[PDB]
Amino acid sequence: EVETFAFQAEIAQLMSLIINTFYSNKEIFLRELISNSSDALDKIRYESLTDPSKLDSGKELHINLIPNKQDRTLTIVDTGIGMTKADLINNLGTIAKSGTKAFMEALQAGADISMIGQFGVGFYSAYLVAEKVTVITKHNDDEQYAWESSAGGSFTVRTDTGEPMGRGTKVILHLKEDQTEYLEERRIKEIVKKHSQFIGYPITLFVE
Amino acid sequence: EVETFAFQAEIAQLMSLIINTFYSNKEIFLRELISNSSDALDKIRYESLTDPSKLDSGKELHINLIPNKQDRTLTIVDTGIGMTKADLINNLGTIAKSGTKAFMEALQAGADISMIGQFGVGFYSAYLVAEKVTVITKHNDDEQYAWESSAGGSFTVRTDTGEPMGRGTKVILHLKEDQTEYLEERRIKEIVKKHSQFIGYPITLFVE
Ligand SMILES: O=S(=O)(Nc1ccc(O)c(-c2c(O)ccc3ccccc23)c1)c1cccs1
Ligand SMILES: O=S(=O)(Nc1ccc(O)c(-c2c(O)ccc3ccccc23)c1)c1cccs1
Repeated sequence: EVETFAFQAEIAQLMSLIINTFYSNKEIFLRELISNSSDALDKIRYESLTDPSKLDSGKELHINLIPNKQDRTLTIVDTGIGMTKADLINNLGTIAKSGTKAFMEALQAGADISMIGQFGVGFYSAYLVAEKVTVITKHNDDEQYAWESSAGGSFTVRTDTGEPMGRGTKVILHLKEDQTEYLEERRIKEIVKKHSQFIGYPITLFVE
Repeated sequence: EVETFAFQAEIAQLMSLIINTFYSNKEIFLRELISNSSDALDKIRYESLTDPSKLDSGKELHINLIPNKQDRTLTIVDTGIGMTKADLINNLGTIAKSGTKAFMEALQAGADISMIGQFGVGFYSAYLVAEKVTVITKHNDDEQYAWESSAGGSFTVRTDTGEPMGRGTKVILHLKEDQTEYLEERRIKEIVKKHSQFIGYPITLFVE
């Protein structure tokens, strides 16, 4: 029912560098997650151009940001193309192995963590703020799966029995106890307006 | 043998704005083309992760920049995933219609042409420098096609009889007579080092 996998070695080293490096501008995680949502949305929209039944599983293309101060989670929901099980296992549909190689080389020579997105591995910046990240996802061609990792070199995959999502991806960020400012309306808005002003999809910040 | 198509109205307006707006920093076209090559390369690499026969049509993933001062062309070749005929007709595998809408809205309120890539329509910046652009392309699932446009509201598509490319895309830029500085070794290198320093594929500048 639950499958446990080892991260590839270079992805574990990336996750460790992100968890351990002293670096204060942690707010960039949101930009990287939202830009991934936008790319997934760009994809389903492209497919729908020539096949509108691709949107049978939901016509609206949007991003939702949902803070929950009780659970201490920040959730980013998009109704993009989503991921098959095979995508999730392969580093969440990314060429992460070679993206890590380039990113760690760039660091050694000048670069800082904020440039992570340029190497195609922005997702792992969630670990600047989250002790555990849970990706729920549903692709037209597959069933609904949950991926999960508290880092430490392994991640799990299970078919998800939670709330059906139609199509898309939900990234649930279980936040480190000192990172709860990202659950504050004030701070989220500041970040989105600063870093995501030219995303082509409505972004709705849920209030509690 | 030759099919002629009308640009969608908003793509023609984008092309016209790019051709007519007074704007001096035209050098950005190269960054936008090379970043498209990188994305096509990211794609074939991803597919190959789980199916290595995807690289039967060529194992090397690279970008070539080829100036020809005689023909007055600058060519950008990549061995990325390439495009099917259907992709080429649909605005070269992009959601160009809605990307134009966002880009022209951003312009009206602050933005400048250099941000074109953020709206997913970087390709059309080739018209800052080229009087005519010819895209040759080959995708594993289709035959080799050539797309062509001197703007003016129409583009053509034909199956290509030129030199077989295996897999990838060649963008041939027939340069405006006052834009020949982009055929100079000096200037190309300046531009690549400035704007494309973190592309994850070798870029080889051909000498004449
Ligand atoms: O080209 S993509 O595979 N687009 C894509 C497709 C489906 C998806 O569910 C996502 C996606 C999201 O929509 C949301 C979060 C993601 C986190 C890691 C990887 C992909 C995420 C992204 C991509 C992956 C990583 C950055 S862009
Ligand atoms: O997601 S993509 O469809 N990637 C992709 C796939 C195959 C390709 O041949 C290209 C591509 C190139 O490799 C080179 C030039 C292009 C110009 C316009 C559109 C796509 C170009 C780009 C994309 C299209 C436009 C910007 S990124």
